[PDB]
Amino acid sequence: AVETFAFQAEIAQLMSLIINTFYSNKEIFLRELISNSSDALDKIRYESLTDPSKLDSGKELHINLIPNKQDRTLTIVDTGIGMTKADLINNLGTIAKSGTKAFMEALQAGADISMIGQFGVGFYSAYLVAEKVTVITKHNDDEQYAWESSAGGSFTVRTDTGEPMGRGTKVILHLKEDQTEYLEERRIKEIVKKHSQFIGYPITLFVE
Repeated sequence: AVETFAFQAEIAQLMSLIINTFYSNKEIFLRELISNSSDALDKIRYESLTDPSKLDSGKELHINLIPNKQDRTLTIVDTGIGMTKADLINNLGTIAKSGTKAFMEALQAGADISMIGQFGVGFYSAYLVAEKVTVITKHNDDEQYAWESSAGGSFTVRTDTGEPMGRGTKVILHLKEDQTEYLEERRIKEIVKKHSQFIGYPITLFVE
C-alpha cells in the first residue's frame, strides 16, 4: 500500500531553484546532512537524562558514511531521535514555508546557496548531487516508514518491511552520472576535515 502526496507550492519552488541555478560549490550538501544528524542525536540524549528507558532501542550514539560504486549510492546513517509518520508528511520536521520565504529574499539581496542552513531547510541541498532521495526512519512512538522523491512536484510514503533499524534516520542518495567524485575515499575525507571538525559524535567512513 503506497500513498502519493503533492508538495506545497512554495516547497516545489525551492526544489526547482536548487536543481536549475548555476552554482559550482556543490560539496556543502554533506555538511548540511551531518548537521541534521548531530541535532537529532542531541534530542534523544536530552530525553535520556530524566528517563533511561528511552535508550532501550539502542545505547550507541553515532554517524556512519557508506559509499557503494556498484549501486551508485552514498548513504548517511544516524542513531538519533527519528521521525513519526506525521513528521515525514509535514516537510521532514521543518518550518519549510516560512524558511523558503526568508531564503529567497536573502538571495535577491546578495546571499548565496551555501547559506541554506541558516534558514532551516538544509535537507533539500541533497538535490544538488542526487536524481532521487530515499529516507528510512524509526521513532520510539511509531512504526518504521520509507519516504521517496525524484522532485517533479510529488513524494510517496509506505510502511517499510525491510531490515529493522532500532531507532534513527537513514538518507540514501541516488547520485547523478556526473557526480561520482563523492564515492571516492580521498574526496569524502577532505570534505569531513574541512567542514565537520567540531561535531561531538564519532563519524566512521566505511571501506569497499
